[PDB]
Amino acid sequence: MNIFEMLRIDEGLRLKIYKDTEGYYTIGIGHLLTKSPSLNAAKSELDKAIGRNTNGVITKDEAEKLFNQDVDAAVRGILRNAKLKPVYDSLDAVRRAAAINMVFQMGETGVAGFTNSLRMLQQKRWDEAAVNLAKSRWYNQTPNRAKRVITTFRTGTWDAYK
Ligand SMILES: [Ar]
Ligand SMILES: [Cl-]
Ligand SMILES: [Cl-]
Repeated sequence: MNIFEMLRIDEGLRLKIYKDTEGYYTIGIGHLLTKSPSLNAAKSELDKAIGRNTNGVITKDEAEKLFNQDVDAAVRGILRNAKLKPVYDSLDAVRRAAAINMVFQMGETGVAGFTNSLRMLQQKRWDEAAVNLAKSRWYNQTPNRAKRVITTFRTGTWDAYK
């Protein structure tokens, strides 16, 4: 397992524009197009992203391309965030994949607000971090996914994804 297979499992793959768990237009592997309620707006942002008139539909390769850019962007975001980087550099490889998953889902911003959890992770207090992580709107809204990521930070293994 790795970061790509992990997010491919949590996000799925859809080749036509769809609405995500929050009702926002998305496509591919969890690639958010816009928070706007306008489908047109979404179609415009997709065309701009792909570089052609897609008419709301993309191929597998194109979805995979957006995905690669999105993961890379997520890592880069972490390394650029002063609150995130130190945590991230302190973790082992498996747990770093968990941190990337969260950033991919909720943004650098969103994750950087889990102050207390971040500090517990930095201290390697796994069980405590796992309990604090679950006290969040994130866990109550997407509990199955949150549980998989949480177990990942807790154990340092990929058992939740096997
Ligand atoms: Ar992080
Ligand atoms: Cl883009
Ligand atoms: Cl879920």
